[PDB]
Amino acid sequence: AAPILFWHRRDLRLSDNIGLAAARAQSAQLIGLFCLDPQILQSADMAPARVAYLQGCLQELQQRYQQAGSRLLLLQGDPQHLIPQLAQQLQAEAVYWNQDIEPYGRDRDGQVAAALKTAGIRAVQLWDQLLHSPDQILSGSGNPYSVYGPFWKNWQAQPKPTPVATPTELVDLSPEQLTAIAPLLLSELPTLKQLGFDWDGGFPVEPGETAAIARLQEFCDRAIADYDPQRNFPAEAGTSGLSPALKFGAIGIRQAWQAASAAHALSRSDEARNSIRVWQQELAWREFYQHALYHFPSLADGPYRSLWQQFPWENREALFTAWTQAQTGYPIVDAAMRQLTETGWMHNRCRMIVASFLTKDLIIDWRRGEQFFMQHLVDGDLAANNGGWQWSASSGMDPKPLRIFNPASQAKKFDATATYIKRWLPELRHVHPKDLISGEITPIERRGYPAPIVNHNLRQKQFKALYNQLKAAI
Ligand SMILES: Cc1cc2nc3c(=O)[nH]c(=O)nc-3n(C[C@H](O)[C@H](O)[C@H](O)COP(=O)(O)OP(=O)(O)OC[C@H]3O[C@@H](n4cnc5c(N)ncnc54)[C@H](O)[C@@H]3O)c2cc1C
Repeated sequence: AAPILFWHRRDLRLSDNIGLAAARAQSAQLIGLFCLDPQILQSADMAPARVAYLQGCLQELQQRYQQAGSRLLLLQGDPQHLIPQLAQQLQAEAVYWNQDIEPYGRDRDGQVAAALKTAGIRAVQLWDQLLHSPDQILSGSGNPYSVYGPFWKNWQAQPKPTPVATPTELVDLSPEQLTAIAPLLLSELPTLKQLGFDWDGGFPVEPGETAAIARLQEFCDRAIADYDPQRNFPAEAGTSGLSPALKFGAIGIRQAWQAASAAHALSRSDEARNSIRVWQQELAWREFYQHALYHFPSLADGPYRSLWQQFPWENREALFTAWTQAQTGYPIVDAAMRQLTETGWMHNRCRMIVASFLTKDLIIDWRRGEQFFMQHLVDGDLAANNGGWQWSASSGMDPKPLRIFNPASQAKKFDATATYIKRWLPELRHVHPKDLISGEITPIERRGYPAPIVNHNLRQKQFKALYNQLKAAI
């Protein structure tokens, strides 16, 4: 026969899926597939929490396809070899999938497509994870943006796309077809343990399309109205917690935008309106960094701006280790690192703090931090993670004047009552917020909690000194 294969990667859902919808308009014999790629799964940068969330998403996706009328095929191996082989064995009319913005995915995709073209099989690659593709947002000179402001002004004025239809009444494969591909398939979805992973720390939102959609709806129904200023406080549960759903596509970007937009139209309060616009802004920042990675792939290599490619990083392994183990002695920093390692998620204000701390205070090549975050974030995303770490030094996009966060000031400003500190550092619940914020704790009252591993003021001067010496040397 002539079925169409849809290749899932970061769009683990049946609803509001550009590529899937386009494929369904071409054939009802729509068969989904997912390939466990060893280069990604065996990577030292793979987070256990991310594999757990992913596996949970795949489980639901299997059901969705089954309920739709067909199935989700599962494979394990090199994509450019297995996908074309599968398509050929199935004499596929075509293979569809949504475009990636990352170096690895785009290179791989080019290879799969070329392999398919050689086999004489059509490959269709459409944009789905962004409201606007990188090629849609360009300046008057037709160039990409490296500064947020102007990018936002353009992006904001562009007509927003709406959710596409969920495919239905699919036609499943026949025994003869199933026999032709048997050797390429896994008999069942491997469990987290079978893959060699273990995770018991939970998630910001339960895995799956259904849970993602429920969270989006619940958030936009209430919490979003207070997004600003509730977003600034780690102690408050003021954010959506949809990050992993967006990274793995458990939710469609158009559904997200439409939900927020409908909430803004329904709201009759200026403050709420503003809160919702602010949340929408976050989605814009998301596209700013994704577009940036797309347009400037070298960003993924580390410090982008020339000066920073030459920064004299101290790199004291011991300080890094202390940082990864939440033993820095800075309460606000340790409480954040603990939440990360224990739950695979961290409040953005906290990520900004620990990143600033690692880069500015500990003076460690921020790539070590970027890597550590990727090894633990359930939402670990190259574009966003790299953007965040380039940000800790203004070494990439949207650069700002040299600046160093003061842990105490941030803590006092965003966790004034030390509620968040106490929450993740229970062995310090007896200490007074006053001291947890200043980071100056008396030994006895400190119990086993380590003392600050560095003197902020001395580190601050050291960093500025190196910066200036280099700035001058250049
Ligand atoms: C050093 C550091 C590393 C980071 N690592 C990642 C990462 O690997 N993956 C990840 O998706 N985000 C990352 N962020 C951005 C950010 O902290 C999160 O997206 C956020 O914590 C997600 O929580 P939420 O879903 O409740 O966000 P909400 O506030 O509800 O925002 C909604 C959505 O907007 C997007 N978003 C929000 N903040 C930004 C931003 N600053 N940059 C890019 N997208 C944004 C996310 O997709 C998010 O789910 C990083 C930030 C820093 C400073």
